[PDB]
Amino acid sequence: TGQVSVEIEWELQKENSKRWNPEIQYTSNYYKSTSVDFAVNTEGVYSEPRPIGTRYLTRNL
Amino acid sequence: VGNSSGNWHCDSTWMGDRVITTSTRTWALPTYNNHLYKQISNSTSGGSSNDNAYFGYSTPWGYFDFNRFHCHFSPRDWQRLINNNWGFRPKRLSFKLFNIQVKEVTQNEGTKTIANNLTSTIQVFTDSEYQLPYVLGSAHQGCLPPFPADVFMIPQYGYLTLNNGSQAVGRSSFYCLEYFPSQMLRTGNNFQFTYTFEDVPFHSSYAHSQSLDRLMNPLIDQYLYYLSRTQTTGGTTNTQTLGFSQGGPNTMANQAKNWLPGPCYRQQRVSKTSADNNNSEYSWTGATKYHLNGRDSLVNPGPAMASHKDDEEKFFPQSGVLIFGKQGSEKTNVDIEKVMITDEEEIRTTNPVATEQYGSVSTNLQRGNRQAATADVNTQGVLPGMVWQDRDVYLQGPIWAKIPHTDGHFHPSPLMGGFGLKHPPPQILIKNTPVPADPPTTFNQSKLNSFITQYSTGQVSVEIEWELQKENSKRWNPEIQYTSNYYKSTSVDFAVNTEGVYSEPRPIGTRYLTRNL
Amino acid sequence: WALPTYNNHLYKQISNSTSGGSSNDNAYFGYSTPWGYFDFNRFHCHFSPRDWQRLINNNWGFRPKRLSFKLFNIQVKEVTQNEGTKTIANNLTSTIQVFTDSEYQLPYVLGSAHQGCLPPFPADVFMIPQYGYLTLNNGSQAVGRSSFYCLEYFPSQMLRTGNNFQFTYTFEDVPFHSSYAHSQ
Amino acid sequence: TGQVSVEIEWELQKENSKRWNPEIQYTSNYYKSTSVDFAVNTEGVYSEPRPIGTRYLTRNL
Repeated sequence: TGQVSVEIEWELQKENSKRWNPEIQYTSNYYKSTSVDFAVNTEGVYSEPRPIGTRYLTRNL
Repeated sequence: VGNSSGNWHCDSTWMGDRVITTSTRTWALPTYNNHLYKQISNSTSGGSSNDNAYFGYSTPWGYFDFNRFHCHFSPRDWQRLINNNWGFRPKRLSFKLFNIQVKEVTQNEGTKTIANNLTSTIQVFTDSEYQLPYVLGSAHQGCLPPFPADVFMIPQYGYLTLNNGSQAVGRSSFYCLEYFPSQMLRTGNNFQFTYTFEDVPFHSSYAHSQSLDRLMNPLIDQYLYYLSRTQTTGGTTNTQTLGFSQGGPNTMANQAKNWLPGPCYRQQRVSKTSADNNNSEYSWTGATKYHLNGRDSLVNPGPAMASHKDDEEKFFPQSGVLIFGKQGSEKTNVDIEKVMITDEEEIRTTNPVATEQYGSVSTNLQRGNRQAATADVNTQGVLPGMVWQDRDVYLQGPIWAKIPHTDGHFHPSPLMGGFGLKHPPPQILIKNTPVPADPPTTFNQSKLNSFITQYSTGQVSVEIEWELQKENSKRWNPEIQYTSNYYKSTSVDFAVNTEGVYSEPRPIGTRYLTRNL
Repeated sequence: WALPTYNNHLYKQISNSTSGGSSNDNAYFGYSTPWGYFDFNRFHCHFSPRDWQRLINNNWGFRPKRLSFKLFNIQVKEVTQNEGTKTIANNLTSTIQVFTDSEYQLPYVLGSAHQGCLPPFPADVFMIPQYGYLTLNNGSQAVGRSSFYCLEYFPSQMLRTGNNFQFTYTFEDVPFHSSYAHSQ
Repeated sequence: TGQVSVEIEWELQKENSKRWNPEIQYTSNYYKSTSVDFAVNTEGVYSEPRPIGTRYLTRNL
């Protein structure tokens, strides 16, 4: 056995949109939940609430 | 104030393999919604159609519309171009704007005096980052006057977003250019800027000297074989057999070729002769269309296609091509005589005909007890081995279009024809600056709604430097050309009747010169 | 923006006058001056919504350091109200004058969130709210120590049409307002 | 009358939190609404849907 790691250097095109109206975003809803999100239940098993997309920010066509 | 903001530079010149052009024209500027924004959906309506639902905003601003050709080339010159070169591509683009003036208007008792208010202003800008919804590529009327001496008003401006009937979604956006830097401008002060295109495939303005099925030699035969017999033919008896043969000059139809025709979309046919069409309203029902997000929309003009086959001058695709209207035409239900249709006989060379099947194929595998299956194909995608030519352009047509900034685009050649770009020329927008009326003597929380209604005007021009591949063909026989027929006509062509209205006789194509395939 | 005259270029005195009736709690004493001023002490006046958002979801704190100010394209209109028929033209030869108080000798008016801030929106237009201050008062009367100022006592870049005016200032050290919550 | 402007140059301390769980954010809800947010009704009057706070991102105490 043993441990390993991996490094990844990426590139990214930051947004330049001048849309005035506040776009949509990704967030954990603010209401109260018994079991947090992406947390680990009292047992230690780690689970995800929902799948996650990336097409969130709206850019002009 | 006492100095012109520049000279009227409007000419056409040819220095060789390049061509420069510019056209000066005089415009006008009206305010809108009294400098107020708006919201638009089934409101100032039509009633209920997920297909005719929209959502946008009318802004107090205006913009320029010159995405056509009859706006940069007088007819004759265009002609010059046609009969001598095979292809071209626009490289440079300049823009000048000057001689601004400001008028105000007091409508007292119907008596209105119009003088100038030399101290007012305006502001314009450009979008070199394309953050604003592109408006062109829609061929909206109000282009620079096809003519030079007339004058015009600048069409207001409005865009749209992702909508759901009469309601919008959360992701729907909303912009306001009042958020963009803009060279302010007062009378007497000028404004201009400049941009340059990027690499683009010269739109080939020529036809082909051969068709996809006649590219071989007539005096010889392929050294290959093909299936020519399924049964015996020697008397009065039928039995399973196999006769193979080569491809000869007399059986050219069967000879194995190497390439393949272009892509297609079947469409219903129609006639120019009223009585030969079925008697049923299928304009919207029997029409070719696609389905998207529930909203069913027509597919016009659709992909590149052929208008008709030989001698079918009576027909054309239901919604497969362009159409034009002689000057003086109105909005709806006008007849065929107030319009002009586009002939596409030039592509039968390589592309299929819209009102025609793409071809047939089989649906089963026969045996001595199973019959040979054969179906039809009216819908066709592309495969390795195809070649075609995009829709030809017309003088009274569009010039380029904005390629959607996406991850996937294929042979982005626009459908109306023209040129595409990942970074198209820009959009320039202007508006009259707001100037409030007499405000109250005390304070009032609310903003203002009372202003002096006014308008402004002036002249502008644009320079375009292009590229062109002159012909090298050694065809011996005299090709065809474009010319005004030599007989006598009461009203000249591209002239102006005794009234001054300027109209075009017919639409104009470019695929005139025939170059070898 | 736009600019209206006031009290026909005249000063005033104000206490339980153009009133309410009797309240040592609603007693005041001030002066309405023919002058006007600027009101932009808010945020929806410098940040469109979206952008503000951008700011929020990425940074913890911030502090404004630099501040510039430009002002131009002035025009002058006059008004003749004859028989209800009023022609509005311009009088390009008239003028105005503005100044600034870098010594803070004038009663500060902001910090009161008075309406009339720059339009939260950019395309609309607005009038500039008149200006008036107050002093130490005693009901409907003032005290001896009450003061009385007149800016007509201050230098002011005069200004005629076509001529521009601008100036500049820079903040000083301030604790970045922490825009975040706590995890415990 | 006339036009004016103002320039403001600020400073900002970008976040360094290594919270693993996805924090909360500010966004216009994704459902469908007749009148957009921070838009202008068919009349041109511009109005705001709700007031806006800044204490959104959670940093450790």
